[PDB]
Order: sequence, then C-alpha cells, then structure tokens
Amino acid sequence: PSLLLSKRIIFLSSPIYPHISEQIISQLLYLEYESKRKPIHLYINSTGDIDNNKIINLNGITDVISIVDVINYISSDVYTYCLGKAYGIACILASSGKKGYRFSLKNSSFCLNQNKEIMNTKKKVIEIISKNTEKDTNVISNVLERDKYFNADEAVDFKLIDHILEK
Amino acid sequence: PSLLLSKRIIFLSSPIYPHISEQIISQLLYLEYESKRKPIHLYINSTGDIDNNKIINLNGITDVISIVDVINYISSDVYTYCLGKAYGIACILASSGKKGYRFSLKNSSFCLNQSYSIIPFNQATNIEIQNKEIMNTKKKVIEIISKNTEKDTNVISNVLERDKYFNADEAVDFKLIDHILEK
Amino acid sequence: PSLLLSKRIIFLSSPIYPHISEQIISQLLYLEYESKRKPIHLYINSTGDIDNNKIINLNGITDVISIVDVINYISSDVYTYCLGKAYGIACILASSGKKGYRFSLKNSSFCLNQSEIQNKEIMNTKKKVIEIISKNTEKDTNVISNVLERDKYFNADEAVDFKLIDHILEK
Amino acid sequence: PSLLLSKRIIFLSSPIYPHISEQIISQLLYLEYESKRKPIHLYINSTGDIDNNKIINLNGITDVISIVDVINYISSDVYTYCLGKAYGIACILASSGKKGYRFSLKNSSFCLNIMNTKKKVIEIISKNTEKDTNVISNVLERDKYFNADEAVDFKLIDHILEK
Amino acid sequence: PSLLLSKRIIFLSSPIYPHISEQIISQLLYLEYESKRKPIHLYINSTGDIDNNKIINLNGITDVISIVDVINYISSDVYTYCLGKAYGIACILASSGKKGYRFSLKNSSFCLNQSYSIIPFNQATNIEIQNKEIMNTKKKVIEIISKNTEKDTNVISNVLERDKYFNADEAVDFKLIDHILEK
Amino acid sequence: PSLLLSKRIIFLSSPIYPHISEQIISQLLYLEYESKRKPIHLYINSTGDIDNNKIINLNGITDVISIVDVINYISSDVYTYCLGKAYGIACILASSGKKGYRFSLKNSSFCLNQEIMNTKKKVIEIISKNTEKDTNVISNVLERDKYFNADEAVDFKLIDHILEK
Amino acid sequence: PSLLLSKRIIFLSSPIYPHISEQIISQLLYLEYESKRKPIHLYINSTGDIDNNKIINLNGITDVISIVDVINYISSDVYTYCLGKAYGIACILASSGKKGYRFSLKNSSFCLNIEIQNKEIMNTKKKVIEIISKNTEKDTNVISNVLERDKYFNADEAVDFKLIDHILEK
Repeated sequence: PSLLLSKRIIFLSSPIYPHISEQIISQLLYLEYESKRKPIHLYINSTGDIDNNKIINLNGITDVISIVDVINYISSDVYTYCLGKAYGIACILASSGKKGYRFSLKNSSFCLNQNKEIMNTKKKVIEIISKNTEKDTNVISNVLERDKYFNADEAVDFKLIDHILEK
Repeated sequence: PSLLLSKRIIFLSSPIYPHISEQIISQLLYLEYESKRKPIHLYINSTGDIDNNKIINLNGITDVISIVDVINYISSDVYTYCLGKAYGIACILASSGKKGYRFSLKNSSFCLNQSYSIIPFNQATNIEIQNKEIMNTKKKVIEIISKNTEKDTNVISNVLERDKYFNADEAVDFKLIDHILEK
Repeated sequence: PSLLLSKRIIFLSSPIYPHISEQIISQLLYLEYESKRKPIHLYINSTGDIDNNKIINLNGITDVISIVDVINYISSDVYTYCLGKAYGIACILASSGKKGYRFSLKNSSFCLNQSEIQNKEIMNTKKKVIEIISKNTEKDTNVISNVLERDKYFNADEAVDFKLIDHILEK
Repeated sequence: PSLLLSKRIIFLSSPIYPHISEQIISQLLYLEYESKRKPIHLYINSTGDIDNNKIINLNGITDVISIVDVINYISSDVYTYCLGKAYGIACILASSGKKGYRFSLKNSSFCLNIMNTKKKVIEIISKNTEKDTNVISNVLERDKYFNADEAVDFKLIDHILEK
Repeated sequence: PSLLLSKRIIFLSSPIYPHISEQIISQLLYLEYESKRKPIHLYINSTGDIDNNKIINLNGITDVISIVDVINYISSDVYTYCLGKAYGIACILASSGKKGYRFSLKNSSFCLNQSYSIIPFNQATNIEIQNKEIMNTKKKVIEIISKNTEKDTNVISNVLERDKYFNADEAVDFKLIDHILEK
Repeated sequence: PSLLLSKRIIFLSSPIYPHISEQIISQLLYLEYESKRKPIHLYINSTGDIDNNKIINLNGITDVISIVDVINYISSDVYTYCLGKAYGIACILASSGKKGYRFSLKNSSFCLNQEIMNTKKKVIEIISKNTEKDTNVISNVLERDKYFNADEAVDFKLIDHILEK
Repeated sequence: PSLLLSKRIIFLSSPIYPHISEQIISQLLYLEYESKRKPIHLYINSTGDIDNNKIINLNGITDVISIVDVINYISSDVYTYCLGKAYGIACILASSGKKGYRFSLKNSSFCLNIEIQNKEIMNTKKKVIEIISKNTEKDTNVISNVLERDKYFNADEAVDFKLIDHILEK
C-alpha cells in the first residue's frame, strides 16, 4: 500500500480496471515528484484488460498507452518485474520498462492479444511493441493477427524481457 | 488523493461529474490558501461531460467556466498536462492553463464539440431568464477559447459548428497547448 | 470537507438540500467556537432550493433565514464569494456577508425569485425575506417589495450596482 | 458528529426520530462523565415528532420526557438555543434548559400541541413557564405559534441572542 | 459506542435483540479486563424481548440469565440506571445491579410479564428435553428475582402469575430499585 | 472484535459455522505471535454444529479437531469459560482447554452427541484424554445423549471449576 | 487479514482460488519489503485446487509454481506449517518451504495427486516432478513413478519422505 510507495514500488496484481490505471499513473506521478532520477519498481502479476472471458476495462488499450507515455516522460527509470502473468495490455506494460531492467521469474507467462480513432490506436499499440522488442512495425503487425503466448525464456528471446530473476 | 495534493497536484482522470468539478474547485481553493504564489499542476485525462454517448453532467459548461474563473482569480499559476484525452469541456480546461505552461504527452488527443446546450427535463419557471442564460453561456465559452488560442471569436464560432479533433501537434499549432513533453 | 474547514472555509457547491443548510449551520457554529473573532470564508456556487428546476428543499426560505440569523449572531465575520451561481435563497445568502466583503467572480450570476395557522407564517416569512434583502442592499422595504414581485436576473456588474455584492474579484 | 461534541455542543437539527432521542441521551451522558459541571450547549432547530403531517415518532412524547429527566439528573447545566424552529416536543425540550440560559435567534419560531403522559407534559411546561397547570392545560387544546419576542413573555425562552 | 465504552458505560437503548445480549456480554468482559474492580454503568431504556407486539428474541430469557451470570461472575460492580422503561427481561436485568446501586429516573416505568411457553414441533423436538429446560429456566428466573428483591421464591412465583407494572416509587418499595434521582 | 483480541479474549458466541473455526485459529495464532507464553481466554457460548435441530456445519467435528490441534501446538495456554451452553462439538472445545483452567458459570449446560471411522475414533480419544478416562468407558457413554449441568461436568472431569462471586 | 500480516504470517485456509494465489504473492512481496531477511510463516490448511470433487482453479499448478518462484526470489526464508490438510498443489507449496523449517501438526494429512495441449501439459508435468524431486532430495524417476498413483501421507510418513522436516508440539 503506502509502505511499498515509500520504497518506490508499485504492485499491479489485479486486472487493470479503470481505477487501477489511474492508480498506476497517480503513483508514478507521486514518485517522480518525490525524487527525480530514482528508479521505480513496477511489479506485474496481471491478466491485463480481461478477467474470466470478460473485458473489465472499456478503455484498456488507451489507458496503457497513457501509462507508457508517462513512463517515457518521467526521468525516473521504471523497472518491471513479472511475478506470474503479464497478458495483453499488462504484457505491453511489462515490455515498456527500462531496457536492461525488464525482469521475469523463471516460470512466468506472457501474452499478446468515428472509425478513424480505432485505427489510430491500433497503430500506436504496434509502434510501442515494435520499439520495445526492437522489431519493425511490419513484423509486429503480422504477429498481432493471432494470439501468442511466451514463456519467460521465449519472452527474453523475443526481447519483451531482458533478464530472469534468481534470489 | 491527499498524497497528490501534498505535491500540489490535481489529477482529473475521469469524466467531469458534478462532484468532480466541486473537487477541482475545492482543491484549487485549498492549495491557494496553503501557499500563495506556488504553481499548481493540473493533470488531465478526461472525456469531459460525456461518457459512453451519455451526458454525465447537465451543467458541465458552466462548471468549467466556473473552474477557469477561479484559475484566473488565484495567484498560483496552474500548469496543465494532458495525459491522454482532453475532450469537450476538458479541452477548454486544458487550454486554460498559464500560457507557456500548457503541456501534452506524445499520444494525447483533444476535442472541441459542436456548440451545444442542454435543457434538463424539469421546466424552467422563467423561460425568458433561461433563454438569456443559454446565450450568455454560449458567448462565454467562445470567449474563453478565443482568448486561450489567440484567435478571433468569428473563427472560433465558425469552428464550433463542427466537431474538431486534434493530436498533440495540431493542438500546439492551434495554440490549445504550448509544448509536447519529452525526456 | 475537514480540509477546507481547517482554513475556515465553507464551500456551498450544490443546491441547498435540507442536510446542506444543516451542515452550513454546524460548520458556522464549529468555526465560531474554534476561534472567536476570526473571519469565515463562505464560497457559494448554488442554484438555491431548485436542482435543475426540480424543487429539492421545501424549507429553503426558512433555512436561509436561520443561516443569516446565525451569521448575524456569531462574532466571526463571514465573507461571501460567488463562484458561479447564486439563485433564490443562495442569492439571499451571498448578499448577507459582511458589507465590503461580499465578492463574486467575473462570470457569476445572481437571481432574486418571485414572491390563523400557516397563513400568518407565510406573510411573516415574506416580510423577513424583504427585510433581509432591504438591509443587505441599502434600499427601502417598499422598493424591495416591488422588485420581488417579479424575477430579477443579475450578472456580476448588475449585482454590484444593486448592492447585492461589493466587489468583483480580479487577479 | 464528534466534532461538535468536542466543543460540548449537541445540535438537534432534524425531526426527533427514535434514534435521535437515543443519540441526545448518549451524548448528554458522555459529556457528564467527560466533565462534571461544565455547561452543555443544546442547539435546537426541529419540528418535533412531525415531518410534513407524518408523525415520525410513536414515542416522541415519552422520549423528550426521558431527555428532560436526564437533563434534571446530570450536574452539568444545559443551555438551549433555538436556531429557527422548535415545535411540539422540540419546544418542550428548548424550554427545559436551565432557567436564565434558554436562548433564541431573532427570527425563531415556537409551537405547542394514556392519561399519565398527558399530565406529565402539562406539568413540565407549567414548571418551565412558571404558570398554573390550569392555564397551561387550557391553552394546550389550541395550536399556538410564538415568535422570539412572544416566547420570552411566555417564559419558554429567557433571552434573544445578538452581538 | 466506543465513546461510551471509554467511560465504562453500557447503554441498552433498544429491545434486547439476539445480537444485543452478545454485545452486552462482550463489553462487560472487555471492561472487566480493562480495569478489574472498577464500576460499570449499565443504562437501560428497554422494552425487553417485545416490540409492539412481536417477540424479537426467541431466546430472550436465557440471554438475560447469561448476562446476570457474567454480572455475577466479573469482579467489577455493575450499577444499573433505568432511563425510561425496563419491561420484562430488562426489569430482571435492571434489578441485577449491585445492591445499593440500582438506580431509576423519576418518570421511569418497570414491568414483570405474566408467562407461558410456546414450544415448536419439528422432527426432533424431544418433549422430555425441552420441557425440562423450560422448567429450569423458570426456576432460574424466579431464583434471580427472589435474590434481587430479597423475597421468598414462593411470593416471587406468585407475583409472576399476573402482569405487574411499577412506577419509580413502587419499584424501590418492591426492592427492584434502590434509589431515585438527584441534583 | 479487535477490542476483545487486545485483551487476549476469543469469544465464541454462536454455532460453529464453516467460517468460525478459520477465525478462531487466526486469532489463536495472532495472540501466540503477539506474546509467546501468555494465557488466551476462550469464552464459549455455543450450540455446536446444530442451530435449532438443523445442522449448520457438515465439517463441525473435523473443524473443532483442527482447533484443539492448534491449542496443543501454540505455547500459550488457552483457558476456557462456558458462558451458558457448550453442546456437542462446543463441549469438546471447552474440555480441550488447559487442565485446571477449564471454567463454567453456575447455570451453564453441557451436552455430548450420540475417514468416517478414523474421525469417530479421534472424537472418542480426545474426550478420553480430556476427562482422564479410558477410550472404553467414554465410548460407553456416547451411545446416548448426555446433558450436564455445571456440577456434573466437574465430576465428569470435562470442567475444572465453577466460577463465582 | 493485515492483523496476521503484522506478525509475518500468511494463513492459507481454503482451496487455492485464482485470487488466493494472487493474494499469497502480494503478501510475500509485502513482507519481504517490510523486513528484508526475516522469516515468513506460511500456515497451510488447504485441499489444493479441488473442492468437493470440483476443480476451483484451472491454473492451480502454474500458480503454485509461480508462488514457489517468488519464494525462491525473496531473501526472506518462508517456514511452512501444515495445520491439517495439504493436498495436491498445497502439498507442493508446503514442501517448498526452507529445508529444516517445513513443519506439520501430529494429525495432519498430505497428498500428491492438439496445438494447445501438446507442449503446455507435458512441460507442466515435468516441472511438477522436478520441484518435488528437489524438495525431497530424490531422483526424478522415483518421483515420476510415485506420482502415477494417488499417495497419502500422515505426519510421520511425510517426514520420512522428506516432504516435512519436523513435527511440532506444545
């Protein structure tokens, strides 16, 4: 709760509900104001915007776009640690941590899932994943037409994640 | 909450419901009383007075007119930061920050709605008073946007006959916003 | 909330529901007991006893009479600040602040509404509302009685001229 | 709630519901145990046991009796202040404050409305107003409304607040 | 609430519901543990186990026997104070305070109800067991009232055959209450 | 609640529903970790797993067994106090308190009821250990419902003292 | 609740529902940051991922694998205590506690139970054997063989099998 904040830790351990992305942003903002260039630890154990076959956030993809935008804006490096699951927008979130400081446990799981606004958002999500994984917007666009699950090792190979944690 | 308040941050992160506009004004007054000429950081990620095609605030326009009025009275400069969306009355609010200190993130969107008035279900007893108020409100919102963007009321009145969407760059060009935030 | 209370600020930011006038009196009493002759800042953005034209307080007029009565009783001065709207009973309230210290924002609006057993009380209530507005505006009971025969809408400038309000706040 | 209590204030600002008379007694008790002979300030703005023709307390009369009996019991004086309205049982309560210390605002209003209950209510008012049980009983058969000044002459109220 | 508890006060201000007798005991135990031999003030304004006219606690009598038992158990004296009504089991409760310290207000009322027992019939309602329990409860209630009033079990048994109402003065003579009120 | 917990008191004042045994163990463990060798006061007023003829807990017997197993693990002694009723599994719980420190009020009532074979052996065994009797003699009495008043429970060695004054 | 947390105690007292494995990880992380190298007490009374013959967590196995991962991650030792039942994935959990500090009460019980299936299930089964093998200091073959049959252990049999280290007593 506040004890984790005093140590610059944010734990996402639920589906990203509308109030959750608000809380992540609020906490990121607070921490940046507390100390300018001091690492922030974002622990992730989430199924993203979905929860038992139901989308629990009508604005999930745009919410995560906002979070990664503030992550890019603030001077504090945010490290990511996957503690079990990082699916959908949570996987995007995980891969958005500072390059070289995106971590995962050995057995964690990862997954990637008027009219004009829908397409602009789709281009924005592709650009982030492409930038994070160091791959062309062409090759990432193609993989997102199906659902792909990575294990921790497969996530390191794909450059979603950098290192696997050990004690 | 109060933790954001301790840093002089007001974070609008929802549609501007009746109670939200009350909270913004309350926090503005509170911060101004706590410290006199000290910048206030208004972060905005809002769809204004609409939420899923439904109007969630019948008094949205006057509420935001009220907010920008208190922003203009208090000695503390308020900087605005768009964190994703600033639509309708939230766009007016964003552009109302101190000139030079209206910021936006890379992927943020802004929208100005085609000029509109909402008549609540309940009949106003004085129709003549209500009609004059609808006109003054329509006049004030054009006046605020015209001032914020440094444009004539003719061009702003003209552009409020259609819905207009802005990316950050287009918002900087239209003078709704000053700078796009980077590392 | 209690955060505003610590700065001796009362913020009326809604139609005056029954519980609202109760809170205003409660807070005025509390602040008076907390510090004796220290100013109280009453900020007002209210459409009075109607909420979007729907009547939400049957005792609106008698409520505000009590509030202005406690304001006149307590030793602490109350300054009033109109943040957008002050309609009907909210207008009476705004004008009841200490003379010289009744403020309003540039775009604020004001409105004075049209006017044995209960029958005697109704005429008494009308006499009091005239008497308060007469005293607040420095006008005779006859000229105020005549003006309340119809609705009168005010902008900030028109409110200053009528002496409902003293100053328009500017940075 | 607790903020007014810390200043030894009890503020009856609604019709006297069943839970209200309980809260008034609870606070009266707490305050007496908190400080022995320190005055208590009972502020009243109430229409009694009636709220728009609907009687909101079947025990309204017996409840206020318990409160006044609690008032006469405790060592702390209670000062009453009418802040707008005090009708029916709320008028009885207001008049039950320590004699000399029953106050009212300028524009305040007052009103007065098996067999054992009827005698007790007539008796308390008679004691409060310093009048015969006969003259009070005779005038209680008609609903009578007092303004602040009229309340002082009848001795329901001692002073009208100013300054 | 916790405010009255800080002053060693328990205020029974309602019918004795099933959960209420649990709350009385918990507060008795808590206060006893807070200070060992320091008086507890039980204020009573209760109509017992009935509320115009429904029985609101099917186990009312056994509940009050529990309360008086813990009252007899704890080292702390409990003084009783009747603040209006103490009917039925609340009258037994009121009379159970330490002798010399059972108090009442001037206009207070007391009542002891006439009695009968209505026993439901299910699939496993043993007549030998339930009738014997009804017998012990009746013996305990008379025994408690007998001790409290310092009267014979015979005269107390006889008085419970009819309804008896008391004012404050009548209760002191009957040894339910010790003292009236004072300035 | 936490108010009773602050004084090392656990007050069971209801039937032992599925959720109750989970709560008692939680409070026992908390108090043990709060202070190591400090008596816990278990006040009991319960009809066991039966509320008005109807069974309110299918795992009543196994649930109460887990509680006593915890009582025989933690270093803090638990004193039991019967506040009116300790029927069936509640009687087992009451008798499971520290020897010499099982109390009852004057007017209290106790009762004993008339994988499956393995559990029934433990229930006979625990009572035998609690009452200092052979599993043989206790097995004999559990063929019928036996109700105790306070005095009879003391003689039977379910309870140690009757608290008074 | 947080009252047990203040004493560094996590009390698993139900089937491991999806939110339960979620709460355990939350609590382990919290305790680790609250005090860095200070023992955590994981009390277990659980039927694992089954309740009344119904599966209550489809990801029960991967969840407990992830929990053992956080246990292996944090600097704080976690002591385990079986308070009655530790079946299936709950048994894996109990045996995953610090060696020498896996405890049980006397009367406690223990039990070990195309495109989508081909690589997901067979990988999971290999991990489950590998963990139990490490915990019990036994080869993967004897564990793979013992897992083909439903096997129950009492406290004594659990100690001999090296699932549990000590049987605690007052």
